[PDB]
Amino acid sequence: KVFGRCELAAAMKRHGLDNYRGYSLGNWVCAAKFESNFNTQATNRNTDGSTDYGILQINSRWWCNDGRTPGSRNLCNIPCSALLSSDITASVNCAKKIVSDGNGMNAWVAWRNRCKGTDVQAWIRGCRL
Ligand SMILES: [Au+]
Ligand SMILES: [Cl-]
Ligand SMILES: [Cl-]
Ligand SMILES: [Cl-]
Ligand code: NA
Repeated sequence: KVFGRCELAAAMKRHGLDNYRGYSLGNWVCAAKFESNFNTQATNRNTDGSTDYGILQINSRWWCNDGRTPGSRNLCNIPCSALLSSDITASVNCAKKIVSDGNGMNAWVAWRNRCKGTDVQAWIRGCRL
């Protein structure tokens, strides 16, 4: 599913992401924009053999199991495929654990390079929330 900008913002809020670990909703919509262009089915292989999955490109190196990333962990205790669902509950639940890991949203490199410090509120502009 390719979410609309305000549609994803609404779903992220409902699942409690707005202001989770102090990050406003626009930060999360911006991270999703640059990580997956709002597509829940996005997958991208990393050079180390791991793979990033879903609207927030969660890496199999640490967070989910895909059966093909040797020596990795599955900290969100889920198959990576669950992160490609039309329903973003699993991605949100795992993102909450990632962002609590110590480095905040810097775990998402597109967030650091393309969202951090910008006017992230623009991402939820005009949305009925
Ligand atoms: Au949802
Ligand atoms: Cl594996
Ligand atoms: Cl949803
Ligand atoms: Cl932080
Ligand atoms: Na893994």
